[PDB]
Amino acid sequence: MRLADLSKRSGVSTATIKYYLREGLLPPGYDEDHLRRLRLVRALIQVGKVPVATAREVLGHVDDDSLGRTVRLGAALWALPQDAEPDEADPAVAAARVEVDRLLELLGWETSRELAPLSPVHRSLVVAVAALRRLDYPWDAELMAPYGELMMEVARRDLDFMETHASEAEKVEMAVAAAVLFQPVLRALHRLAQEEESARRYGIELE
Amino acid sequence: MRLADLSKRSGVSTATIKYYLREGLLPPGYDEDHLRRLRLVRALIQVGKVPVATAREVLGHVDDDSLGRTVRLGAALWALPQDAEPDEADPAVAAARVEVDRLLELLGWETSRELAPLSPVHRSLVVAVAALRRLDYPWDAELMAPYGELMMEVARRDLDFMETHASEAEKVEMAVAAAVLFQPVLRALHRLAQEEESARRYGIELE
Repeated sequence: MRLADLSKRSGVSTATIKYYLREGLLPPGYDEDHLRRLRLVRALIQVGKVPVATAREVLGHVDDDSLGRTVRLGAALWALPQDAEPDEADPAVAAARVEVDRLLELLGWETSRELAPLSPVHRSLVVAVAALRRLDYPWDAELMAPYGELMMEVARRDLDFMETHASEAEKVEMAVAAAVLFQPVLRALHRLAQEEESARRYGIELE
Repeated sequence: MRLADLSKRSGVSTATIKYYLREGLLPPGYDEDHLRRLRLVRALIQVGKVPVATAREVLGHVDDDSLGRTVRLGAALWALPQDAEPDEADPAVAAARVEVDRLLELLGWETSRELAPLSPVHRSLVVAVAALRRLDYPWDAELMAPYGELMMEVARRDLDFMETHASEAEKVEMAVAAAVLFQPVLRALHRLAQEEESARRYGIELE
């Protein structure tokens, strides 16, 4: 493939590409892997709202050849924008941590229990649960279990999609993309589902 | 109930309460409805990240006695923070609108099809889908149907929860709270589910 083919197929200006080349986001030359990389960059920036500097670190891990892939994927994923860390001293945070671990135990997400010490995603769940309990909403393991199963089915669908639509993409690249690509549409679907159901149960009309 | 009871039971400083009183967010006096209102205010601000000025408009609709409840609920919900409007001229937006309508048709969300002209939530789905298609991901009605069903089950669970835990809450108040209360924990659960599944399929380890 040529530069023109790369630009026209990616929808990315022939300038922005040269910019990504010198920014390190795109390896120097152009095969289908160069294109897929570009697509990932656009997904990170456009949909993920990820800063260029941050995207550079993420891709750096994706391209790290000094570590095995299992470690690289973790590094790349956790290099993505994350939330603030909680106050472990907060009694609400402690209770939330216990509930979350019981939840992973109930759901059988054993791998997550092992990554838990460093996973910023695990931490965000802990933080979210602590906020609800602080407002006195009894969100515990048993109550979250059904939600977890549902979200797992969503996750399986995201990845099944990636695995087919982008079947030739490098794995780490695929996983990183899936981690930011579907949040906006999933949030929208959930918000609209609540609206639809709220309309059925309580009633919503236009004037 | 007294002022002290109200403050101690709500976890809201006796000052912030007086502030909400003069800000119009809390009706003047204190019954269980005053408490529930306060809880809603805290949920909007703490979890929903809703500005005070915005919360004031939302509650104004909740307390609007010149309109029937079905219209008030819509007004209150859509007064909540929303996303930017799309460029209808964009061919990607047009295609997204068609896909979304086909989706609601497939899912049987007829009420949403009627509120569609003004629903900012409907619009956000349209906007999200257009972004994916712009990146050439074939997200269409048929592909979204399964996700919609899953999210509907999540929605039913949120409301079933509200209906029991806060069974005595005024309906509009309940629906508005449910609309912002569970987004953070649901996002966390989904992100963690993807991480867990990504670990199983591709491999993630700590160093």
